[PDB]
Amino acid sequence: KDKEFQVLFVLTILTLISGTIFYSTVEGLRPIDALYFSVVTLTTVGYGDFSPQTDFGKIFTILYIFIGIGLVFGFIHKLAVNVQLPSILSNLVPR
Amino acid sequence: KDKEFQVLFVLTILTLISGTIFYSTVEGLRPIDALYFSVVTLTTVGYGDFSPQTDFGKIFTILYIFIGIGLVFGFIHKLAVNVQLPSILSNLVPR
Amino acid sequence: KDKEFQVLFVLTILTLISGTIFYSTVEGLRPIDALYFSVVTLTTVGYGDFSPQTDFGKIFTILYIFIGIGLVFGFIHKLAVNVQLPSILSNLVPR
Amino acid sequence: KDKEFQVLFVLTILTLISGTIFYSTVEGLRPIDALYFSVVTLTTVGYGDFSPQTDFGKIFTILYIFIGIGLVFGFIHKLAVNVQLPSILSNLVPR
Ligand SMILES: [K+]
Ligand SMILES: [K+]
Ligand SMILES: [K+]
Ligand SMILES: [K+]
Ligand SMILES: [K+]
Repeated sequence: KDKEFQVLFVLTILTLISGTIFYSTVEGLRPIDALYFSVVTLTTVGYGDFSPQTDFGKIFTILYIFIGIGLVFGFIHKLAVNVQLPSILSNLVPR
Repeated sequence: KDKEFQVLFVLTILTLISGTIFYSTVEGLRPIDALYFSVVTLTTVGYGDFSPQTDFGKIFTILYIFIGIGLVFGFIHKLAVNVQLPSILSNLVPR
Repeated sequence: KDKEFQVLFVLTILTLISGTIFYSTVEGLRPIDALYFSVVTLTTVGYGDFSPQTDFGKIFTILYIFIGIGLVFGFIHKLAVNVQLPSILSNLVPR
Repeated sequence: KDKEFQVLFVLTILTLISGTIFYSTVEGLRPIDALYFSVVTLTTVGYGDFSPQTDFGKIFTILYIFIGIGLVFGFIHKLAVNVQLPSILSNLVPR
C-alpha cells in the first residue's frame, strides 16, 4: 500500500509538473503561479484568478482536466485512507 | 468495457456539443469559448471567466449542471479505471 | 425507487427554495439570481459572479454548503443511476 | 457512529481553525473572511472573491487543499448518512 501510494504520488507530481511547464510557457505564468493554477484546476476548486487566455491554453485545459481529475482524486483518496486515517487512529492510543 | 467506455464517451461528446451550441447562440460566445465554458461547468471547476448573463442562460445552466454532472463524472471514472489504470500497469513491465 | 427518487427530488427543491429566499432577502438578489446562485454553490461549480457580501450571508453560506452538498449530490446520483441510465439503455433497443 | 461522527467533526473544526489563523495572519483577512474562505476552498466551491495573493499563501493553499479535502468530504458523507438520513426517515412516521 506504500507502493500503491507511491505510484499515485509520483504520477500526481508528474501531472502537476506538466501543467506548470505548459501554463508557464504558453500562458506566461510564473512557475509558482502555474503550479498553483494547476492544483486549483485539477482539484476543481477553480478560483479563477489565473484562467487561460489563449485558445491553445483553453484547449489544453479541457484535456488536462479530463486526464487529470481522475488521477488527482485517486491520490487524495489513497492519502486519506492509507496515510491520514491510520495516523489519526494512532494518536488515540499512548504507546 | 470498450463498449461501456464508448457509450459514455459518445454521450459526453453530445452533452458538450449541446452546451457549445446553446452558449454560442444564446449567450454569444465563440464556439471554442462555449465548449471550454461547458467543460469547466460540468467538471465543477467553475473558474467564472465566462458566466451566463441572460435569464434563459441562467435557467439553462441550472438544468445542464444537474443533467450533465452525473454523465461527465461517469465518463471520467470509466476513463481512469478502464483506460488510464491498465496503461500505467503496462508501463511497469517490459515486453 | 421512484419513491426514493421522489424524496430526494422534493428535499432538493426545498433546499434550493431555502437558499432562494435567504439570498434574495438578505443579500438582495433577484429570485432568479438567488436560485442560480444556490444551484452553483451546492454543486460546487462556484463561478463567483454573485458571492455573498454580508457577514450573515457569509455565515449562512458556510452552513448551507455543509448541509446542502450531501443532499444535492445524492439526488444527482439517484437521477443518473435510476433515471438517466435506464432511458439510455432503452434507446439501444427498438420496441 | 456518534463517535465516528464526533472524531471527524472535531478534525474538521481544527482544520478550518488552522486555515482561519493562517489566512487571517499571512494574507490579512478578517477572522470571518478567513473561515469563509477556508470553507469555500476545502469544499471546492471556490468562488474566488478572496484568493491568496502571496507566494507563501499560494504554497500553503496547495497543501491545505490536498490535506483538507479528504477530511472535509469525509465529514460531509458521515453527516449525510448518519445524521441527515435517519432524521428524514423519522419525519416520515408519527410517534
Ligand atoms: K468543485
Ligand atoms: K469549483
Ligand atoms: K470562480
Ligand atoms: K472571478
Ligand atoms: K469555482
